[PDB]
Amino acid sequence: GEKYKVHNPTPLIVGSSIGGLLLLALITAVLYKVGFFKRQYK
Repeated sequence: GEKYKVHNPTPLIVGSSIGGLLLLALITAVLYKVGFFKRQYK
């Protein structure tokens, strides 16, 4: 609509945005397992 001609990609931002949740959730789970979030020193 507006100078929305950046094309406010529906495919790239929505598709990319998911990748953020892709990487984030996956990384967080790995860290938990290795006990990283188990935070040392108890």
